[PDB]
Amino acid sequence: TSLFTTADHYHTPLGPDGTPHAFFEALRDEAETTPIGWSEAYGGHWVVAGYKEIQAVIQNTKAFSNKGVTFPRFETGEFELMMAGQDDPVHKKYRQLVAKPFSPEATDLFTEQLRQSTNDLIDARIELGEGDAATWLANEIPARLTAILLGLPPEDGDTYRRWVWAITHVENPEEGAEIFAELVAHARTLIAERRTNPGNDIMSRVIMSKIDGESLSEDDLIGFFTILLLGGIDNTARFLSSVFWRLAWDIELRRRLIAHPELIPNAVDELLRFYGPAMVGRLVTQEVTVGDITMKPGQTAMLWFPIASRDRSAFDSPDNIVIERTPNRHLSLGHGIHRCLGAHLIRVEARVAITEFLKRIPEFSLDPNKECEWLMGQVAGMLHVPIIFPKGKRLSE
Ligand code: HEM
Ligand SMILES: CC1(C)O[C@]2(C)CC[C@H]1CC2
Repeated sequence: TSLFTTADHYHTPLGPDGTPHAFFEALRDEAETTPIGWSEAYGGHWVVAGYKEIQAVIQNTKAFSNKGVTFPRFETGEFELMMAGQDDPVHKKYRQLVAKPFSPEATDLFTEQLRQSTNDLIDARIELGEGDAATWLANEIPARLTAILLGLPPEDGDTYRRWVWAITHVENPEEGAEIFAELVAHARTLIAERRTNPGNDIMSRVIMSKIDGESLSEDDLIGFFTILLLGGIDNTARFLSSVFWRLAWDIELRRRLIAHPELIPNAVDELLRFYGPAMVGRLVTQEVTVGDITMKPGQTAMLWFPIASRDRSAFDSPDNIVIERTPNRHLSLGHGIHRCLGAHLIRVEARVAITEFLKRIPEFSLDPNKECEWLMGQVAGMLHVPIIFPKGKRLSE
C-alpha cells in the first residue's frame, strides 16, 4: 500500500490537531523510498514529494509547463493567470511590467499602513474578549492591502472573497463560472475608469504599459487583476490564519517572539516553511524522466511543496519549528522563474501582523466552545480560528 495512490490536495486526511500535518509527515516518510508516485485522483496524475525531485521538475521548464499551474484548473473562465499561467518568452515580458511595484522599496512603502490597519482591525473586537482570528484579522489585513494595490475600495472585502471562493472552491460549475463573470464585469469597469484617470496603483500601471510597442488586451489586464487578487485574498489569508492558530496554542513559540522581536522575520520564514499554503501543478509537454519515473506529454505533475519542505535530506529536524533556521531554502514561495512575485510583500505583512497582534493581545487561546476549521486545496490553511482573550482597550475611540 502507498499513500500516493489516493493523494489529493483537496482531500487530505486531518489529524486530531485539525491539520493535515500528520498525513504530510507520513507521506514525507514514504517519499524517502518513493519520492514521486502516481495518484488515481483527478483521473490520474503524478505527485512529486521529494525536495530534489521538485527542484528538478520546477527548473525544467522545457518539459514542465505552467499551463498546468492550477490542477484541477481554477475557475477563471476563458482567462489565464498572468505570469503564473504562462511560459517564456511571454512570461518574462509580462512579469517585467510589474517587477518594480513589487520591489522591496516599493512594498516597504506600505509598512505603516499595514500597521495602522492591523491595529484598527484589532480595535473592532478587543473589548469583546473573543473573535475569529481568521475572519476578523487574517482575512482582512491582506484583503485591504490588495484592494489598495489594485485601486479597489478596501471596505468591499466580502465581495472580493466571494469572487475568490468561486475561483477556488465552489463545486457547482455554473455558479462558479457566473460569479467569476461578476469579477470580470467589475474589472472591466475599473479598467475603463483608470484609462481616463490613471492612479498610482498596479492596475493603472499595467493599463498604461506596452509590450513590443502595443498596449495590453483587456483579457491580459483581467488576468493581472485576477492573480494579484488571489495572492492576497487566498494565499496570504490562509497563511496568516494558520500562523494565528499556531500562536494561539503554542505558548512556547509565542513567548519567544514576544521576548525576541528581532527574531520575528526569521520566524516568519520558518512558519512559511511549515504552514506554506501553496502547491502548484505542471503540464508535461515532453517525455521526461525524473528519478525512477518517466512522464509523458499531457500528464500533470503536482508539486507537493509541504512534503518537500519537510524532507530530512534538505532540512535538519524538519518536523520542528526552529525559528533561528537558516538558510531555510523552503519551497513555499516556489523556485526558479516563477518564484513568488509577492515574496517581500508577504514578509512585511506577516511581520507587522504578528508584531502588532502580540503587542495588543499577548495572552490568548483557542476558544474551547467553537471549532477551528482547516481549508483543503491547492491553497490550504486555517479558515476559522476562534480565539478568546482578556477584554482590552481600543487605541482609537
Ligand atoms: C503566503 C502568501 C503566498 C504564497 C505562499 C505564495 C506562493 C506562490 C508560489 C508557490 C508561486 C510559484 C508558482 C509556480 O511555481 O507556478 C507564486 C507565484 C506568484 N505569486 Fe505568490 N504567494 C503568496 C502571496 C502572493 C501575493 C500577496 C501576491 C501579489 C499580490 C502574489 C503574486 C504572485 C505572482 C504574480 C506569481 C507568479 C510569478 C511568475 O509566474 O513569475 N503571491 N506564489
Ligand atoms: C496557487 C498559486 C500558488 O497562487 C497564485 C497566486 C500564484 C500561483 C498559483 C496560482 C495563483
